[PDB]
Amino acid sequence: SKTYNYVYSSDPSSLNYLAENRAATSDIVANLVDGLLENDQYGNIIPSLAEDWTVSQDGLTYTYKLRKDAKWFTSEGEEYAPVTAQDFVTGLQYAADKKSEALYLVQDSVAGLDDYITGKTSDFSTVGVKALDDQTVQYTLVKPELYWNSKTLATILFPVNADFLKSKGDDFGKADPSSILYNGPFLMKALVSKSAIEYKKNPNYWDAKNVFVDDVKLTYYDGSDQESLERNFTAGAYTTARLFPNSSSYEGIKEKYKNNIIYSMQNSTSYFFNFNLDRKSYNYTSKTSDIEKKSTQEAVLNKNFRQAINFAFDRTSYGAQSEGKEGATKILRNLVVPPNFVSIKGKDFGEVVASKMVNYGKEWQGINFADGQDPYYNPEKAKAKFAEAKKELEAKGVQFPIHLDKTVEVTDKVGIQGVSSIKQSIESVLGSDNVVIDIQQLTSDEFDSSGYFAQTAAQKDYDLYHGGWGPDYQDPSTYLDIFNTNSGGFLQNLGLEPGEANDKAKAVGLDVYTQMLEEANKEQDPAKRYEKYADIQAWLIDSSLVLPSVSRGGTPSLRRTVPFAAAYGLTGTKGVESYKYLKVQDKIVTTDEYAKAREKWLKEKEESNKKAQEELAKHVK
Repeated sequence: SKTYNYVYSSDPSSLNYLAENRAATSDIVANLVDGLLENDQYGNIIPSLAEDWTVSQDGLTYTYKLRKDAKWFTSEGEEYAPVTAQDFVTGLQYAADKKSEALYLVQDSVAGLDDYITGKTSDFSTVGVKALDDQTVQYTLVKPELYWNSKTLATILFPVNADFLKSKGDDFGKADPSSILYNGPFLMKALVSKSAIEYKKNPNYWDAKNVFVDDVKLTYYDGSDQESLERNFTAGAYTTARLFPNSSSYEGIKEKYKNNIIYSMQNSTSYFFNFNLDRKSYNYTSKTSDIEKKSTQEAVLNKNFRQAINFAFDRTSYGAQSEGKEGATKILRNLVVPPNFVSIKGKDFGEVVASKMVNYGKEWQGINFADGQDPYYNPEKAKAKFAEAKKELEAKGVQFPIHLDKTVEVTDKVGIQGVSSIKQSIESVLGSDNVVIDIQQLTSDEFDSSGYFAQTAAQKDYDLYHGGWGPDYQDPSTYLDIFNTNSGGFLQNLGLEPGEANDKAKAVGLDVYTQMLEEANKEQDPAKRYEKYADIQAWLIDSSLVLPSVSRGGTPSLRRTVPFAAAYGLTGTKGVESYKYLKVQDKIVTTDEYAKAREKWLKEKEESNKKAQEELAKHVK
C-alpha cells in the first residue's frame, strides 16, 4: 500500500459543505464529495460527476449529464444509492433553507433563488435548478456568467441525497464521518479533534483509477514543535516537510539536504490584515478604560490612521519570521486579487490597478503591486500620514497612544514571532507614544471563538485580524465582493454584519464600495469588467481597510511526492486540496528534478489551456 503522511492544523467546525464557507470544512470535503466538474493537473475545468454539459446560446441555461456509474457510499464504503440529478436540487434547496454562509455564490445568480431565500416566494419549484431526469440537471441563471462552470467547484453546488439528509436531520454534516455520504475519491476513516484526519481510498469511486495513494494520514500540528516536520520526514514517517530557516536546526538541515530544498510557487490565496470597525467583545485586551476603547474605535475609522499603519508595516520583516532573511519576500502579496489573476488586453490585473492608483493621491505615486516585494513600507510616509490622523483624531478627544489588540495562539511559535515583528515595526516607525500593538496570546479555544470560528461580528475580540480569502470562482468579484455591506463573506471579520450598512460602514465608505461593486458586476465584456474591478481594488488599497500581507506558497519543503502529479486549480476546491491524482515515491526529490518538472508543467499548462479553450465551444447548445 502507498500512503501519504503529513500534518494538519485546523479542525473543522463541521462537515456541512452546503452550509459552511470556511476552508477548514471544504479542504476536507474536497476529498469526500464530488460536484459536477473538477480540475486536472493544469487548472483546466474537466468532467467530474458530469460527463457532459451544454450552455444555451443566450448563456442562461446550463444542462449537465451525470455519469451513470457514480454512487453515494457510507463512511464504511457500503453503497447507499446512485448519484442522481435530484441530489443537486436537494443540495441547493438545503443550502438556501439553512442560510448557507456561501449563499453569495448562487443567490444572485440562479433564477428565483433570491426570492425563495428572502421569502418573496415559498415554493422551490420556481428556483432555477431542475432534475429533468435522473441523469440531467439543469440550472437557469438570471444573467450570463462566463465563470459559472468554475462555481461548480465550490461545495455549495455539490449534491446531497435527500433521503439521507432527511434521515439525519440536525445530525447531517456534523464533525463525524457518519454525518455525510461519500461520492468522491476517499472515505473518511478517522476525524479526531486535535489528533488526526485520515482518508482511505474508496475502491468503488467512479474515478478510482486516478487515486494513487491508498491512505492519507494527517497528524495534528499545533505550531509548538516546528522541527518535528523535518524530523519525522527524515525518520521516514512524513511524506513531505515544510522547512523553517530560522530554526537552530536549519544549518544542519540545509547541509544534509543541500540538493533537495524545493520552493513552491505563490498561489491565489491572499492574506491581509484588517481592522475591527465596530468592536463589541473585550475579553482579550490590554485596554483598561472606556476612553482607551473609544479612542481605538475612532482611530480605526480614520483613513489617515489606517494608511499610517499600512505604511509602517514592514512586510519583509514579517515574512522573515517564517521564511528567514533570504526567503523573507518570497511570500509577499500586495493585493487581494493576485496581480496575475486575470489579464486585460494582455496587461496583468495588478498593473491595471497600479495605473488606477494615480487618481487616489500622492501617497501612492509609483506603487508596484508585483508579488514578492514590499511596496508599502515607508517610514517617512507613515509618519506624515499619522501626523494628519492625529490632528483629526485629537479634535474628537481621542487619547494617544492608540492600543490595537492582535491575537495569536499560545502554541504557535512562528505565529508569535510574526505578530511580534508587526508590533516592533509599527511601534518603531510611529512611536509607542502614538500606537501600541498589544499581543494577546490565547488558548486554541479562545483563539478560535474570538476569531475564525466566531459566529457573529459581536464575538470578534481583537482590533486587528489576519485572515485570507481563497477564490471560489474565476472572476475578480470572488475577492472584492467579500467586503460588500449586503452579503460580504468577510464582513463579520471587520466587525460588521451583512445587511445593516450601519454608521461605521458609512464612515469608512463601504457603502460607496458596495455600489461600485454593483456597477462593475453589470459589465459583461471581460476587458471592461476587469478594468472596473481594478478601480475597485485600487479604491480598497487606498482605503487601507485591508493591509495586504502574504499568500500561500513561496515556502521551502522536502518532498517524496511526485512533482506536478496532483490537480491544480486557480479557484475552487478541487486542486491542491484534493489528494486525488497525487503520487508518492521512494526518492527524495532533488531541486534540479523539481525545476525540470516545473518547466515542463509550465509549458504544458499553456498548451493544455489552449486546447481547453477550443473544447469549450463544442458545448454551446
